[PDB]
Amino acid sequence: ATKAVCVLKGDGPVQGIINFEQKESNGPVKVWGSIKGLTEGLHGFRVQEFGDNTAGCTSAGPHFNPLSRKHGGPKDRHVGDLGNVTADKDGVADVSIEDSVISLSGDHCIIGRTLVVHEKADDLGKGESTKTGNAGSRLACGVIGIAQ
Amino acid sequence: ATKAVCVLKGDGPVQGIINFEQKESNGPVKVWGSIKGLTEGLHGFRVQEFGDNTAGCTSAGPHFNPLRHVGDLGNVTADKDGVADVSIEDSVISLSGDHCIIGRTLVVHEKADNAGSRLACGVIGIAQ
Repeated sequence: ATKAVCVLKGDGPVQGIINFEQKESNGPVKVWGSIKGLTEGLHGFRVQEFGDNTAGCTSAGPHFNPLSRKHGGPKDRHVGDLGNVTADKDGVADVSIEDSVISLSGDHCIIGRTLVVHEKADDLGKGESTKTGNAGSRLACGVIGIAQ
Repeated sequence: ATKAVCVLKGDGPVQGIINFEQKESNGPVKVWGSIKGLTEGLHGFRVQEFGDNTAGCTSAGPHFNPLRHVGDLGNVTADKDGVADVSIEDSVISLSGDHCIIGRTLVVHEKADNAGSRLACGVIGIAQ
């Protein structure tokens, strides 16, 4: 099985570790971990095209969107649209997602790209909505790396 | 991908940006950039197997060597100011295939390529 990991870091309190696992190339990717330092409530969660962090999250580039589609929800979407995570009253968000569109191999591979958590909720393109989901600024991010 | 980039950072003052470009599949990879905050002289320059920086550079795993070893990028050289300018061509590493270094960790060592501790590291990301 292929595994990956990402350390999310920002310019404030926001930080997290997110794990990825995919049993088969054609199968779903399991995404799990936690993010702290967040405002209570919903936060956009997505993969950007580039794993360029030379300017923090500002350099992560466009949304990961190989098929040139409109922004949407994970169940609708760009390959990078992973929906929302929810933070509790202590600012801690549990991440537990199973997604069949991202991958750890092939054209939808996200290894080497940037994972980002956003300031606001991603409207899933149901609101700029069909672009960035109106999720606001990038709070923290990291490059997705190969793991064991 | 035809280009990759890595931001090196550590617990100390060592920091750098390293670029990788491979315009042709399976072709040579150009490696260039600058690393500062080092002691004057030679420092081991390597790619580690895993892009896992959950425990800083200590979680990056063994040097990349599927099965010189692929990850062994020799040395960079810091001047008296502590700056190491990098410009290398490497035909062993790659941005695809069995020798792909995307998603793995780049590291700079305390001493020459016995290399001592990992002063700084970062995950190699897709740049273009």
